[PDB]
Formats: sequence, structure tokens, C-alpha cells
Amino acid sequence: APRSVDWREKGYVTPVKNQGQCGSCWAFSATGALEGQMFRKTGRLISLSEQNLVDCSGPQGNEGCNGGLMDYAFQYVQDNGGLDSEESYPYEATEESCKYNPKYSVANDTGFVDIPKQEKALMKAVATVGPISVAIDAGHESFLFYKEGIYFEPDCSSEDMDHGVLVVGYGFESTSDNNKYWLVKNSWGEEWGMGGYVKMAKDRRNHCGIASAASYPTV
Ligand SMILES: *C(=N)c1nc(N2CCOCC2)nc(N(Cc2cn3ccccc3n2)C2CCCC2)n1
Repeated sequence: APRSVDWREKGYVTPVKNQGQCGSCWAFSATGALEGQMFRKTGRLISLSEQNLVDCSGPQGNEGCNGGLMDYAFQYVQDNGGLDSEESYPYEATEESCKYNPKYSVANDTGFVDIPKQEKALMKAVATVGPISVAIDAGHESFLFYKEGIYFEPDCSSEDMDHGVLVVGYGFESTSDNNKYWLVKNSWGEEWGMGGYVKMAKDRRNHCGIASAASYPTV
């Protein structure tokens, strides 16, 4: 696997979005992964509708603003036969009736792949696939108020995750020791973190569970 990867550089990644006061991080994580796989497939980067996922993917197990899972979102897209663009179906930050319209579908998927629960497997997936949906333990004030640098939380769990995000790459800080990170796109707007991103500690014992529930859609 290369020593660093940043799929933003290759065109795979839309600007940072903001989920607002809705428990829809899973929908943002899933749209980010499918944005990347649709870009690999077609060469077009098209922002996808989280609202479509929030409003419509109850049968697959999602719960709107009460949470959900990226794999359930990928199963919805396969069952539904499509997913609308963000432009056609903009984000409202509350769970509403389903308004999917196939005319405005711009993405599809054929299922999903669950990555083995190990950081080396995650690294190989990031290097060979594109952006990867992951779950993390974000439930510390240190993450809420993260500003810059490598995030390392000694109380983080590797087994109990509570937030869905997107790994867009990995690398290292030049600067001392234990300097590797996962480049993670959050859905808390651009003013959180580093332009909306967090450098997450890498190869530190599966810090915050980043490799424990990683997946991506097949297209
Ligand atoms: C993301 N914004 C988010 N929010 C929540 N909430 C907890 C419940 O109330 C609102 C915020 N939870 C997550 N989770 C945990 C979760 C919740 N649900 C509901 C239905 C099925 C699975 C499920 N997981 C994360 C979502 C992806 C990884 C855990 N996220």
C-alpha cells in the first residue's frame, strides 16, 4: 500500500456537509462512500442525497434522525434501484415522508463489502478502493472540540462506536513518534476540525474502533 493516500486529490470527494441536529451521520458516511465509488465508475463527482436515505431506508433498518448504519443504506440503494442527487432531493435535517423519484437517480449499487476488522486490511481497502465508510467512538468532548493535529483519546473504545464518518486517506505527520493517521471526513460542517476533517491516530491499536465496522458499496 503506498505510504500515504488522499482521495480528495483524485476527485473522489465532495465538499464537507453538515448533518445539523439530526442523527444522520450514517447517511453522510454512506453518501460519501458511494460518491467515491460512482466517481471511480463514471468519472463524474455528483453529491448524493442524504435526505433520500433518511426518509426512505426504514425497511432496511435505518431510523432517520435516530441513527442507522451505512450497510443498511447501501442495501436500500440496491433494493430501491437508485438514489437521488443532493440537488434534486436537498437535505432538511428532519425525517420526512419518502420522496424518491427515479428520474433524478444518479447512483446505484450492487451490495457492499465489510472489511476485515484490522487496520492493515483497512489500509489496503483505502489504497485499492477509494473512500471507506467507518464507525468510530466519537463520544468524548476531546472529539467534539477537536481542532487540529492527530486525534488520540486514551479513553476511546475499539468496540463501541457511536458515529459514522468517511476515511478518505491516510498518511503521517513529518514533525515525532506514533505519527500516522487516517484522514477522516466528518459531517459537522467546515468549521469543525481541520476544514471539517480529523486526522485520526492510525496503527495505534485500532484507535476508536475505526477498523471495527468499515465497509464500502459495490457499484
Ligand atoms: C450519527 N449522527 C449517529 N447518531 C446516532 N444517534 C444515537 C441515537 O439518537 C440520535 C444520535 N447514533 C449513531 N450511531 C449508533 C446507531 C444508531 N442506530 C439506529 C439504528 C441502527 C443502528 C444504529 N447505530 C452510529 C451510526 C453508524 C455507526 C454507529 N450515529
